[PDB]
Amino acid sequence: NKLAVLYAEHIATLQKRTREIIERENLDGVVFHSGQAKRQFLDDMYYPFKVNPQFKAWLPVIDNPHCWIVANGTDKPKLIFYRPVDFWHKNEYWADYFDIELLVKPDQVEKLLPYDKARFAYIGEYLEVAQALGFELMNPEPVMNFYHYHRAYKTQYELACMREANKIAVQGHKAARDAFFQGKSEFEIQQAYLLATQHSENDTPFGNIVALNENCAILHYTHFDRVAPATHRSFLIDAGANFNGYAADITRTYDFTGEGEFAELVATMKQHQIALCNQLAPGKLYGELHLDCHQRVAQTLSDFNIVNLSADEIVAKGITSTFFPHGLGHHIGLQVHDVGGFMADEQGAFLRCTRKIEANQVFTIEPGLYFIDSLLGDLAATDNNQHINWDKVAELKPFGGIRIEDNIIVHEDSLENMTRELELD
Amino acid sequence: KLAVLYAEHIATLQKRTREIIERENLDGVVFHSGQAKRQFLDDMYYPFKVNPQFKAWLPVIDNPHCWIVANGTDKPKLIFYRPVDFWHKVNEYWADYFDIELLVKPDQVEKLLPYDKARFAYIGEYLEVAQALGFELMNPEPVMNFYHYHRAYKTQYELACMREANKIAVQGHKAARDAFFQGKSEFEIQQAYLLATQHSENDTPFGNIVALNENCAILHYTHFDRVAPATHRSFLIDAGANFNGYAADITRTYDFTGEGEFAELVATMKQHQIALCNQLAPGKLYGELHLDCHQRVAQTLSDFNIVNLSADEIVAKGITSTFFPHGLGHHIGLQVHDVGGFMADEQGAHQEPPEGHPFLRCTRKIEANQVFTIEPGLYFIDSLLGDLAATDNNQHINWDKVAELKPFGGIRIEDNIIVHEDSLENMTRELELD
Ligand SMILES: [Mn+2]
Ligand SMILES: [Mn+2]
Ligand SMILES: [Mn+2]
Ligand SMILES: [Mn+2]
Ligand SMILES: [Mn+2]
Ligand SMILES: [Mn+2]
Ligand SMILES: [Mn+2]
Repeated sequence: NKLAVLYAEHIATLQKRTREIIERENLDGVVFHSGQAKRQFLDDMYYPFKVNPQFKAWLPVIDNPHCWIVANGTDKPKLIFYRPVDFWHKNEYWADYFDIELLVKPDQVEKLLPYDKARFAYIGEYLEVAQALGFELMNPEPVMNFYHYHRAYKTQYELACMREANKIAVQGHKAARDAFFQGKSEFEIQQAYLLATQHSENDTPFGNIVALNENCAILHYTHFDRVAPATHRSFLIDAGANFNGYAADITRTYDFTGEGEFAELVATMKQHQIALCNQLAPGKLYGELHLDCHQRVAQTLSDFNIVNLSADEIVAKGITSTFFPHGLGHHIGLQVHDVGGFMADEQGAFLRCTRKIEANQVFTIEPGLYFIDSLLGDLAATDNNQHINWDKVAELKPFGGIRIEDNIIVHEDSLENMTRELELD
Repeated sequence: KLAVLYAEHIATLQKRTREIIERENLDGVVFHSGQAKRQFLDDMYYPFKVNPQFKAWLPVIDNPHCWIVANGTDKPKLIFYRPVDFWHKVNEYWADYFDIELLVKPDQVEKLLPYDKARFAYIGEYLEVAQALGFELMNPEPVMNFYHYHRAYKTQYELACMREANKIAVQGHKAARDAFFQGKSEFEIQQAYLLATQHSENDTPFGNIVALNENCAILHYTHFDRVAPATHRSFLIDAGANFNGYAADITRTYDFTGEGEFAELVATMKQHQIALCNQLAPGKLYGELHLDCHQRVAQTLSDFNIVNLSADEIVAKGITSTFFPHGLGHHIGLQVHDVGGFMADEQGAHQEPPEGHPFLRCTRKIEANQVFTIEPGLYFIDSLLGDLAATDNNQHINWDKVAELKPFGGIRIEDNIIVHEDSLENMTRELELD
């Protein structure tokens, strides 16, 4: 197993990071709580389990509640593994790096936790549970900030997991793309994606966005239309995948016919998107790229005669935000919108990323151009009304909008666009 | 017809509300749909699950921050959440029965709620939120018990919704069955079910159980094997569907070849299952049927020579529970395991389970317009079989035959049946699911 070799280095890195912070904050150790199952109100049914990101940072156990990791960075990390033996229920490489204790029932954990928890930092969601167990330090900000800062630097093990994540997601994206050109409904396209990725809905790192025509302009679109539209014009799919707790996050936009103004508009955004990806470089502030994206959107708006102005004028008047209202992208890893994106240092001192770009960091680059009713209405109420080609806006509105998103690893002397290296056009 | 039936539904809920607020000296009742739960340290959210007490009034189950204010005399007030931000996209029959006011942001609901919330009962999950608004009565038990008791009596509207929920589920079960005989994996079978029901995973009222071979013996099996088994022997699917907040809950078990001892075992269990369905009748304690199920499971174990005893002997020695460890079934409606099933009166008193089965919680006396599941089972579970082998009943068990039947896992057959005054309506088998 190639992962096993890399994982040995991963643990050693986390141990080193753990040593530094527990010594700095004068702690005996850190306790990571995987989480618990949430029960639905007045019911005996449960929400799907979502593991604490700080927990799965150590190991690929993301489907098991009531698990505990006790670490100080010097000794082997203690893993309290939940494993019920009741009759209604029911070894790998990472197992050898932990001292594993089996937990048969949730409230039996206290006998397995350290006796004096005065200087053990509880890292988890369930503060009432932590207090009941005797923990007093819960998610200490210096500790959270330290881990979150270094989470931006992915180990070789993590990079491998994120590559496999894209690989699965790209398979889904190609299958979804094929379903679109066959005239399938949003629901059917989603089924094709889930089938190709072999993912259940709750396996996807975020709710898939599967939008046809006007629905493409809906930034937080979640629904899946069961009925295919009479006419197929555009398709926007924002979807990813999971591998070992690590996420992919990819968006592609398609014109149905492959020709016409919207088809050219998509391709223009593509060339801009690729150009923005290749601007990723160590020592460079991510905010610089976001600014350049606005320039490129303004040029696009100008070239396609959507706004009757030059690119620089569109930027100065603040018109671009009407068509591109969100951030250029974000760090990605264990979390889709990964932590540490705003941090200037370990202490912890719209756009989701402003942090200086360094090697071993992973980003998304997702420029967008949309025709959104409420935003266009606001623009029409300003003095910029005169500058807008409203006829052109009316022409492109039925196509909804455009977003193109890749996941890129930044290396010291090169860039690794995982998504496009997997040949997803 | 649904629009017509819904008028009577609202009238019924109004009258129930009038009775309970008068009895408990209340000004009204507030039903909170709930909120979206955010994942720890993240900006991703859990799927929204609506408060059952809220969707009891209306078919709005995908909307948080909604509030219903009712006293049973005036029209029920519906505070409907409907944001206008540019990230979101911005009149059915049920709308006319509510005085609707739109809520654009969740923290603006206080302006729409009653001024004096002292005698207004808050029915919701978010206590500190309600306390912050001014509410003081948090899910008062006499109010909870009263509503939950009468929740057992489904209105004509609710029955119609449950028929449709069952109609959808059966379409899935047929597609799943076909996939099984085509030799597909558990994951592929689940995909077929979701497609045929046009359900997303989070639309299903519970996590589907799609089990092949030995997995059929796992009662709380949740995984979906991506790899098809090299040998195809058995298939158990426990799966339902949603319509307007109401649930279906259906189980079927299949033998792959349709021949052999396990195939005959499934066939025998089916005839028992149908017979148990027809035992549903007004005036009977549900525990009476549970007892008969154990008798029939014992008879099956005896006839197939799995246990070398008569049916009475197997029951008396408490051996049946090794092969049939759970309850015969439950009330079903807005919730899969619906409320009120253990209540003797509307005060919340418990109808005690029959002797020998202290863990049976569906015990309430059967009446018309109540909806039940009938799910007898016969499984071969390692843990329970191990327990049996350690007892003095070890000598009575045909262990060689058990070993031959173990790779097939187990059997469960489940329908959803409406009890009427004169007849029984097996919704599942009416929809032509063998
Ligand atoms: Mn120190
Ligand atoms: Mn210090
Ligand atoms: Mn995305
Ligand atoms: Mn993204
Ligand atoms: Mn041009
Ligand atoms: Mn069931
Ligand atoms: Mn059931």
